[PDB]
Amino acid sequence: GSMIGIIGAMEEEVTILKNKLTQLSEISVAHVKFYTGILKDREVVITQSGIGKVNAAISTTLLINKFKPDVIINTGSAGALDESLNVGDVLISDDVKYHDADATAFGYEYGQIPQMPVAFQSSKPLIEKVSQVVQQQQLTAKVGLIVSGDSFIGSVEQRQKIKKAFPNAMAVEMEATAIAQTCYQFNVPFVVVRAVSDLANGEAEMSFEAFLEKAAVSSSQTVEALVSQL
Amino acid sequence: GSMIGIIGAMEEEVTILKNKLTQLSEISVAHVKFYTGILKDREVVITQSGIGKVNAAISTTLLINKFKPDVIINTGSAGALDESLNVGDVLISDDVKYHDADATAFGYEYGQIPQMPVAFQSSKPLIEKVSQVVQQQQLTAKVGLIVSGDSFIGSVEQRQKIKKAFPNAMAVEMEATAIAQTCYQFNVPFVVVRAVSDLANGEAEMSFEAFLEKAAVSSSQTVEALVSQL
Repeated sequence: GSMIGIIGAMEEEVTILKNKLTQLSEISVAHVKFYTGILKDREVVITQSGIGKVNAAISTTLLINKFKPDVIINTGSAGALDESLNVGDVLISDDVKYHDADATAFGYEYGQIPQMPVAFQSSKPLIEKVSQVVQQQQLTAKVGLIVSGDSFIGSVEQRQKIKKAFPNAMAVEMEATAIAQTCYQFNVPFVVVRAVSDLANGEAEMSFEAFLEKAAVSSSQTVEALVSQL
Repeated sequence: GSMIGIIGAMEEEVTILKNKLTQLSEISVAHVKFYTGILKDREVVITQSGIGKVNAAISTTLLINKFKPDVIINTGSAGALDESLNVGDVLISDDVKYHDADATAFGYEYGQIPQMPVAFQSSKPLIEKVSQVVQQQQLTAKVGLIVSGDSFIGSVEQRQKIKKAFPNAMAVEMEATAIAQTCYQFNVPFVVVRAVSDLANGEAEMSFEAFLEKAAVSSSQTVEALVSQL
């Protein structure tokens, strides 16, 4: 309803949404940049976090405590694990989990942090709303499991290891599961809305330089239209 | 000087120091527990974080913003990588870095987060003071590089891989480098004072059940004596 939080890692991933604001205004704390304004008639706070799990958890903790948002949306790029996906397609989270956490010496599941749940669940009412939006705009999309870690997956060897341990995973990136862990600790609803920049294989670095802009346009176009429904 | 922050992961690692406080008092926020009181004549705030990088970064962010500490000390247990160390010995950090971060597809160093330094440095004046303390108490100790990750190292295969990539590393655990990254972002001085529970090999899980208590006694005895010098 009344206050919407929006979070992305890199300048290329937040610049499109920041230029659409009327009456923009800017605030600095430690390394984090916050932009307050009006978008499609609702009040929002846009946040630039930095890369990886620790930078995303510091930015999320400050967002919640300073601005008191009703929901949090994560935007940006990612790598495809499902063979039916192409560059540009939209990615909507159902559940999220770590591919690089191992406390099995103590009997926990592969991917699980000691004393926490196996996976974190995105908000049902937000999933339902955004699937209807992607139809109206005519943009190809898919709902599924996203996995996170502190590495860039850029080889066939790395990719094959992840698909054998988690056969239902659809895509891979560096912040979503850290932002979801933080929202669980404070009880705030959350969803991921990203798009494909690369296929996470021996071509991943050359694909990412060519297609980072294209994935930010797809992703930002869907988030703009969803805010106008909330 | 006037306000000292103390942070440990598990109940076994904070219980000894909490029982030595006079006029104890307790406060709750999300999953985090804080205990305010007097220790050896100085005011302190004791923090129980939970396990791994995201839980340690949420607890550190709240500590700094709510309590305004002058310095932060990390206490608890860890696994030995150096062949000259035994169960019970004290571990003092010089620098700290990740063993599980890989963005080399973009030309960064092994262990480095994109856009951040290669390693984080502990406070010189705190290192000098604590080395003098460990002599007076007659407890065997060593100063060196500590490395962190979201896995428990409990096999010869895991251990050999870490020692080849980082040949000067002395020990391994799950929170110290996340707490150091947070203190760098806000400019607060920091040091690690832990002790050995296991040798990070095929016996690591059985050693940890036997010797967790012994490492918390060693570690807590050194932190009590350092606070009385500050």
